[PDB]
Amino acid sequence: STSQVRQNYHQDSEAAINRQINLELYASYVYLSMSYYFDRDDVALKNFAKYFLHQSHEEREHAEKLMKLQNQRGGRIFLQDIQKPDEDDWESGLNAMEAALHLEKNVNQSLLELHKLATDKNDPHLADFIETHYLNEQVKAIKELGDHVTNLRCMGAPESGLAEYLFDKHTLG
Amino acid sequence: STSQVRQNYHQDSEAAINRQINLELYASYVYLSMSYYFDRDDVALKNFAKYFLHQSHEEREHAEKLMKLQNQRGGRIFLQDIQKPDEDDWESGLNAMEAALHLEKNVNQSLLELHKLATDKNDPHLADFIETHYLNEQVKAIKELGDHVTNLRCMGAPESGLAEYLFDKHTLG
Amino acid sequence: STSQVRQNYHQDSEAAINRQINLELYASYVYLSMSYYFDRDDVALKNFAKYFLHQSHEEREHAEKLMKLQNQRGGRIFLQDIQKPDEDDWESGLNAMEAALHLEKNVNQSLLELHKLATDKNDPHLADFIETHYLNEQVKAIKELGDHVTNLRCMGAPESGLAEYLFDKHTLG
Amino acid sequence: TSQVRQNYHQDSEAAINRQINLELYASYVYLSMSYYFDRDDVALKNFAKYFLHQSHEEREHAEKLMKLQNQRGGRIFLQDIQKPDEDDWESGLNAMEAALHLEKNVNQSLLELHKLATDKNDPHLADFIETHYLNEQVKAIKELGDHVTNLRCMGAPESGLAEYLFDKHTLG
Amino acid sequence: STSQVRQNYHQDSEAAINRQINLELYASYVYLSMSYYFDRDDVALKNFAKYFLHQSHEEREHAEKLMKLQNQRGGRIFLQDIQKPDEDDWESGLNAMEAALHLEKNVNQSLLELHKLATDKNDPHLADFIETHYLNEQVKAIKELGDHVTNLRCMGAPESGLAEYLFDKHTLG
Amino acid sequence: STSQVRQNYHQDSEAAINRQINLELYASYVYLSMSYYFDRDDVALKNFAKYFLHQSHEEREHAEKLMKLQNQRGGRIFLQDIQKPDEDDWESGLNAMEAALHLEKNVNQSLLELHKLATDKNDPHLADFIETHYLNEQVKAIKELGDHVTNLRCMGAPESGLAEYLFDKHTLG
Ligand SMILES: [Ca+2]
Ligand SMILES: [Ca+2]
Ligand SMILES: [Ca+2]
Ligand SMILES: [Ca+2]
Ligand SMILES: [Ca+2]
Ligand SMILES: [Ca+2]
Ligand SMILES: [Ca+2]
Ligand SMILES: [Ca+2]
Ligand SMILES: [Ca+2]
Ligand SMILES: [Ca+2]
Ligand SMILES: [Ca+2]
Ligand SMILES: [Ca+2]
Ligand SMILES: [Fe+3]
Ligand SMILES: [Fe+3]
Ligand SMILES: [Fe+3]
Ligand SMILES: [Fe+3]
Ligand SMILES: [Fe+3]
Ligand SMILES: [Fe+3]
Ligand SMILES: [Fe+3]
Ligand SMILES: [Fe+3]
Ligand SMILES: [Fe+3]
Ligand SMILES: [Fe+3]
Ligand SMILES: [Fe+3]
Ligand SMILES: [Fe+3]
Ligand SMILES: [Fe+3]
Ligand SMILES: [Fe+3]
Ligand SMILES: [Fe+3]
Repeated sequence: STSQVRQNYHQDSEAAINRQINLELYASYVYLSMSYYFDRDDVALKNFAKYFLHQSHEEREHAEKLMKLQNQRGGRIFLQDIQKPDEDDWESGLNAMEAALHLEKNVNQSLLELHKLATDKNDPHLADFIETHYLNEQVKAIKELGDHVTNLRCMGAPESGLAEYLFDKHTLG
Repeated sequence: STSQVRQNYHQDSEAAINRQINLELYASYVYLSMSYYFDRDDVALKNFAKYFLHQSHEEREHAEKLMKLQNQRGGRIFLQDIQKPDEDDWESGLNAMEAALHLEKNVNQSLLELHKLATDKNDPHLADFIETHYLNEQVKAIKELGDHVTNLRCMGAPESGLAEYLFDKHTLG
Repeated sequence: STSQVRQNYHQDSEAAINRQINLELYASYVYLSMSYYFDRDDVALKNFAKYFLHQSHEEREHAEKLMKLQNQRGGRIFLQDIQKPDEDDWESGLNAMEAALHLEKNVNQSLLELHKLATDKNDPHLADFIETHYLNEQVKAIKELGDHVTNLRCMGAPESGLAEYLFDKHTLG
Repeated sequence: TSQVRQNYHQDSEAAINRQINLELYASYVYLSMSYYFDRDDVALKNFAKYFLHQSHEEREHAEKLMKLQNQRGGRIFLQDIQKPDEDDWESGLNAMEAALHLEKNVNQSLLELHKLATDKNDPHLADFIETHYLNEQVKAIKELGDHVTNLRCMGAPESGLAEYLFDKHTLG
Repeated sequence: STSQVRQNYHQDSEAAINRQINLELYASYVYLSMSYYFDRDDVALKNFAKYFLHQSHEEREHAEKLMKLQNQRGGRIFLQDIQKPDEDDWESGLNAMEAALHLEKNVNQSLLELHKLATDKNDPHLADFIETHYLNEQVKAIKELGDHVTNLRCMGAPESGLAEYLFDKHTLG
Repeated sequence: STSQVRQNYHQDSEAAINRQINLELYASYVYLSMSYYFDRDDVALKNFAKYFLHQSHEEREHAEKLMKLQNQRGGRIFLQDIQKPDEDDWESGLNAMEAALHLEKNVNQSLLELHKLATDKNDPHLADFIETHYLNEQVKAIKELGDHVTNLRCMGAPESGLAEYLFDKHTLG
């Protein structure tokens, strides 16, 4: 049928929102895996672990906000499998930060594609939602992950375990 | 290799814990889907939605506790895909409660199998963990879902939309 | 007809839980008898009376908790007559403490048989309920009753009314 | 005989022991009703709470009667507490009706006790019954009649919505 | 003999409890020796010293709790010499942490044997006591000590005295 | 050897300090044994038990203070076995107090020998340490234990169990 509330909401937008919901859930899963990688007795960097757990919970929050948006505009939510991450072992704190930066840039690219779709379908409410609740957050996350990678490399990671210990204490602690 | 902390932790227990982690994540996903089903403009039962969102967040919490346990005993976490739920449309509040009761009983059965495995491998710490943090919680959840189903049927749901409206207000609100 | 919530709960366990409910109600009745025995004008030991009244209300709470457990697991409560205590006159403070020690040890033996039955039926939830709420409380109750009996004997009870008076004041006061 | 006994007939002592057993019986009945409404296939929480409160109240009444027996120098003799007549209380309305009938029976026993007290010229016992039991019983009977009337008027027990709404709005 | 409170308490259990009392006292002695080793003017790692002193006092508390248990169940405490630790010089913070992990795992193995004994003698109160107050505490202590050993090796200890200095400041501080 | 902080600290003094450390640990063990003797269900004098447990912990504190002293002066701690007490059964409160007075006087004799040693080696810091933290404490403890023995004998202990009961309530309580 058609929703009593639906207005100026193109089916391509609805579909892209379902895709973005799955993507946010996937990012949440990736962050959860990294978090509990740093909780291992043979890794044992508890501030890395908590930083990535916080990222996980925020990604789940963004997915729930996209679901709420979908219901707000009168589209229908269709969920798909959440794929396991591409690694079970994240090697080191610097490698985890680099993978997280890569993930965030890929999510940002998919968000930019969704904003271009909203613009092409003349959906100003969807474009504004994407701008206010996602684009700047993505820019901030990417700047922060770049900062962390820069510091970890400059400190001598991943060769120097002292570097990751001290960065876990003084930046992430 | 072998963990410096591992002691009396059988590989079958480690594997069953990885399976249980996936199962808890799956239950979290099921509850999230039901929650946002009741947020639809054509369903619009906001206390059903929030009840199931709370269940979702608690299931994710239990999954994270199982991951922490796995790392505590010196096993290694291996994550798998989180399968999408078996339905996208949950029909009604009573049907959602019935499906949730079914889900909870299946999870309880898998937890009882894990406790029998801990007992058969003479792992008293694992059995006690399962007892203190899971079994009674499962019994309580199942009793509560049975209560809710009983009330919703006695009120005349799902034929009576007034019944689900008033139950959403007075029990779940 | 099978309850919608029943899972891994044996007929024998349900029957034994009904039996234990009746046993706890009986213990509450026995302690109530003892309490108001020490309230008599020709005994007049107010702190013995209060001690046994407190025990009686505690036993009632235990009975109600077992009734709650029975309903949680999907069993059906069936109550029986609460038999009157074996005495109307409890003779002395020392004799009442000794009778309470005997009663508590018999209730403990019943609980141990109940835990054995839960274990033989592979019911970890029921066994953990027993351990958590009853076993240690019984052990401490028995230890305290033994302490009281020892002190009363050492002081010269029951031949010395001065001893029972001073014990009622300084230990139970 | 007790050093405190004065103007306390044997028949009064026996009637008080009977009343102690009766109050304990009512406490048992209310406990059974309470946990009937805690079953997963009934699941009316405020009915359960209400009847549990009544059960504890009747236990308090029994203990007060035992205290009176000791105060007047009589001797307490306990008997078996008979199990309630039902294990399954059918519905909220049926349970309220059974509670009304039970309270009326208990009130009749208390009135016989009071008449016995005045027959034996025991003004202290008659006043004890008046002060602590008669008005409490009349108020309980009135409240239970109110509950029955409202449940019937709402469509109980045929309407499950009626019992659910009464449980929420009156007993909650 | 035979205590007035004794019930379902096997003589093998009483003996094993006496052994475990001595074991906990010995661990408290080992920890006290480590603590004051790090108090030496030629070692002078004050947070290492405090950490091991705290562990010493907690092991003393576990011993006293086992003695309370023994009296509770009606067994009779029989004490034995507390053997001096196997070393006087503990070499370094990393070596002390490694020795502590070894000791904790040996104590855990003995606790697991005691739990197996309790289970084999159908003593659910003793088994539950062991599960409640010792098993999870020992798993947590082993995980923490493993974490510390991992971090110290990672920072370059013991070849790097700066590593132990910084670990004492930032993790044990 | 020879510490960087060592000054005016004779090897005989270092050895005597190690002996005194072991002596204080032994007294702490004797007091712990007395304490839990009075915790038995067939003794059950709870304030006697608390009194002796407090003494146990204070003797442990004296031992730790001597170890701190040893490290302060540049000596090296060498620990020895803590011998089990000479009894397992302490008979009565009066007999325990008498044994405690005997032990305290023996410890005081050793402390006086240590002070004579410090004086003979012209070590005013060690002599002043002994005077400040041990001599008056030992005189006070001996006076108190003598007071308690006098009062217990006076009340008719040990032939009067009422005497020990009342002394536990009114003096140790
Ligand atoms: Ca896949
Ligand atoms: Ca792959
Ligand atoms: Ca790969
Ligand atoms: Ca815009
Ligand atoms: Ca799939
Ligand atoms: Ca499907
Ligand atoms: Ca389907
Ligand atoms: Ca267990
Ligand atoms: Ca009047
Ligand atoms: Ca009047
Ligand atoms: Ca347990
Ligand atoms: Ca001086
Ligand atoms: Fe995101
Ligand atoms: Fe992001
Ligand atoms: Fe769960
Ligand atoms: Fe659950
Ligand atoms: Fe009980
Ligand atoms: Fe009890
Ligand atoms: Fe009444
Ligand atoms: Fe009444
Ligand atoms: Fe309403
Ligand atoms: Fe320990
Ligand atoms: Fe330990
Ligand atoms: Fe420990
Ligand atoms: Fe001392
Ligand atoms: Fe001393
Ligand atoms: Fe002293």
